[PDB]
Amino acid sequence: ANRMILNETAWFGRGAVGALTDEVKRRGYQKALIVTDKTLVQCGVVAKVTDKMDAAGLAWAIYDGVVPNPTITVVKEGLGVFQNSGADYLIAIGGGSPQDTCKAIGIISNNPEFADVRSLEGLSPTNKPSVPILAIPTTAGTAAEVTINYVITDEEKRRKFVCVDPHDIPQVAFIDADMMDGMPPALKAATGVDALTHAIEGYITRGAWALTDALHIKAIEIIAGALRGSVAGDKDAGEEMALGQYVAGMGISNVGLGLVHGMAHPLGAFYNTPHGVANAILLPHVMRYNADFTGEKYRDIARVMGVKVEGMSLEEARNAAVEAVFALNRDVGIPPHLRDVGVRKEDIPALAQAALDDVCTGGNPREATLEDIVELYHTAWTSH
Amino acid sequence: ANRMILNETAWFGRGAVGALTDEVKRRGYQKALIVTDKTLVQCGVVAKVTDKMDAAGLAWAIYDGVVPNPTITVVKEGLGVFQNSGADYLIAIGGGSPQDTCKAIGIISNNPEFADVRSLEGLSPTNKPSVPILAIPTTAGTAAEVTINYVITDEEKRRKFVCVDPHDIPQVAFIDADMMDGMPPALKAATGVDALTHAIEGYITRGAWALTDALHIKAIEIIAGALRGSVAGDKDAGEEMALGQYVAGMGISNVGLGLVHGMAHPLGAFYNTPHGVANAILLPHVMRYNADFTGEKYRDIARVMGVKVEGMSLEEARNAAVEAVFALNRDVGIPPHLRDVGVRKEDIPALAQAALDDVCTGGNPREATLEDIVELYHTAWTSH
Ligand SMILES: NC(=O)c1ccc[n+]([C@@H]2O[C@H](COP(=O)([O-])OP(=O)(O)OC[C@H]3O[C@@H](n4cnc5c(N)ncnc54)[C@H](O)[C@@H]3O)[C@@H](O)[C@H]2O)c1
Ligand SMILES: NC(=O)c1ccc[n+]([C@@H]2O[C@H](COP(=O)([O-])OP(=O)(O)OC[C@H]3O[C@@H](n4cnc5c(N)ncnc54)[C@H](O)[C@@H]3O)[C@@H](O)[C@H]2O)c1
Ligand SMILES: [Fe+3]
Ligand SMILES: [Fe+3]
Repeated sequence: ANRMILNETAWFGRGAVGALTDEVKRRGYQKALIVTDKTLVQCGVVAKVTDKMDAAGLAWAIYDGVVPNPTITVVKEGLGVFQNSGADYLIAIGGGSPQDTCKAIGIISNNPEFADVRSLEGLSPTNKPSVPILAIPTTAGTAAEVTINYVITDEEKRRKFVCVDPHDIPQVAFIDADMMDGMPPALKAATGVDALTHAIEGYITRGAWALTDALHIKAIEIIAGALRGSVAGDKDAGEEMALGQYVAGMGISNVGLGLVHGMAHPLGAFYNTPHGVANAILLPHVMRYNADFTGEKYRDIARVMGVKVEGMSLEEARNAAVEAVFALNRDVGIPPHLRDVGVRKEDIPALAQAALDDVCTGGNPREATLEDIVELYHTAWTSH
Repeated sequence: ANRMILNETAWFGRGAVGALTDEVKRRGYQKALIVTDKTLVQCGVVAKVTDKMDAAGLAWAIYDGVVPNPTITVVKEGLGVFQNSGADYLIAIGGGSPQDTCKAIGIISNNPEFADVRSLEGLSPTNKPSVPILAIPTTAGTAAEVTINYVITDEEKRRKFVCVDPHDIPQVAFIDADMMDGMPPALKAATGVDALTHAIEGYITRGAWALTDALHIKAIEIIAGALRGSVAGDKDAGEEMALGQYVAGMGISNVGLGLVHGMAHPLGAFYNTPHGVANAILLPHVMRYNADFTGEKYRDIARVMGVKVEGMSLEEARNAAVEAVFALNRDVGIPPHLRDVGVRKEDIPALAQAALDDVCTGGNPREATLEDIVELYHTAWTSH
């Protein structure tokens, strides 16, 4: 049988964060710790929520120390602020980095033996649910609000590790494009192709089944239809992206991903490469590698990305799907090569071993070898 | 903004009830009350679960007093059995009648001021979550495992009332076609068209939006593809129906239904008409009434029900969608007219007023008048 874990409650649309004060009152919570980053404070995104909490008389404290690719140090620091805050629940405001930090803090607070953080890797053997989390994404996005995963950087071991735990699922997600509009265009582009990567990898993952296929192919259609417009500042395209990125995540931890996420993680660990950019650059190269092991599915991807697939051979349809992703990447300004974002050719074998061992790689529809992954990093790296 | 309430956890596929004992152990529950009916006990469906609970050392008691269109008496009796059982959680085994009884018992147990049952009608202002519910459907089906609705019969007032409450959502749903295979063919047919009715009414309801549209049109495709095969005894078609009926419900408590459910409820109240049969007979007539208020949506319905819509006008595609439902109803043996199932012509004005006032009718895409509903009952009552 197949398990699906989802948010019990989610609010969607512009103004969805307007539901937060009523949700808090209905659940009887007394005081939030907001887990966020300095950019979202500076840009006034956090205040979109705290102004509503202030108006409703709801108490809050803030931890804004999160950094991209959040580290063991960031988790321990946030946990310290949580323990001293008197908060009884968490509000995660931000992209995957704050949402994942918030999950780690919530889990460790109710499972204090995991305070070393390393011990959470894999199927975390936690006995207690997380401190309740209300999740408010500000990128479009990682869908960290709806997965049971969170990804922490071990700086000493130079690796990103995935923690998988039904105990971390947020109680309520608020998916509000008003919270996302202020992303710089390059951040809309990269988080949007990360969303597309979740949807494509989820569509073709070894564990795929009927329900996740239906969700993923709809997410691909929405994201491919909306991302150019959203990057360009179209308000309705932004609302479409907010929905598409969420639907794209409804399979990440229910069925799995593949070698794109497997190869993106070591770039985050080695260089602090932004997750979205890493996935975007890799995606079409990994799609080419996987193409002949994905049945009819690239014909479906090409069709919903606007390709006229009528009369194409399966290989022509596969080539068209890959080309549609290369074209979208160019069209929203994704750097074309890993050399452009400071990846070092001499690191490729170490990156490839880290990718081969990444849990995401296990879902890949083509069984990857070390040599295959080395060649893929070279293909993605090269100016030629 | 649009709210989605879903099961936090759901297991899908033949053998999904095999997950139940581990879910109970992980949640630390001590003793179940199983809420079911005498038929499911007698035919050994309940033992499929209790044999597994016995093997795992999990305590249970049973209330099997549920009858179709469960009444205030059934709820009060089951509440009494629950209170005396020492159970700390509920397991609902059955179709909508046991699932809805279980929701009422769980809500009242934690919100004892609603012990009159009538007071639960509408948006129940309960302060506390239900006693935890694990939901196991045996029909395909009402999707009562995933909606926030439950429907109780007031025998004294001769009316069915709808209770809508986020607090009643089951913690875990187990969607297992092994639990459904014993439905007689006529029961597969009627519960299957009830599922189709959820999916069609949910697709065209006033509150419809992008996510529920995606779920409902996929549910229509699955159900229209599988129902004839499932009624004929095909095991794989039965598993398809188990998924389709669930997806059909993911939309409905989140966006609403329409006049088919509004007109079906008074038939259940007046005559004890089976819910699925009532919906099936009404569905194509109400679809014809609603057709010109549904934009392009009947072209989508006709297409996924196997109609070649290429080259049809929208009005031709609307007619084709209605005809596809008439054809399905004939093919799975739904009685063609309300007179066939003991509906009295002289009751039509009283039925019509009850339907006009039913909360489901408020979602109908065409604003219904008393006169319109009277005419629709007449159209459905005999051949013209
Ligand atoms: N299942 C999961 O939990 C899951 C899924 C995939 C990714 N991840 C993790 O998510 C992280 C990446 O998250 P991300 O891609 O959302 O980026 P991020 O959270 O790392 O943020 C990237 C940058 O964008 C800024 N930013 C975010 N929202 C903004 C806004 N609205 N306006 C202005 N600036 C804004 C941040 O301040 C930061 O500088 C990685 O660590 C990745 O491994 C986890
Ligand atoms: N909760 C909601 O959102 C919701 C939605 C729709 C319908 N409903 C309600 O659900 C009820 C109808 O439920 P239903 O249509 O599932 O039927 P049901 O639960 O009333 O059962 C009908 C008959 O089928 C039998 N049966 C059920 N499963 C069987 C199996 N596997 N093998 C053999 N016999 C089996 C029952 O014992 C009974 O005799 C109505 O009261 C309706 O109002 C509620
Ligand atoms: Fe990602
Ligand atoms: Fe129904």
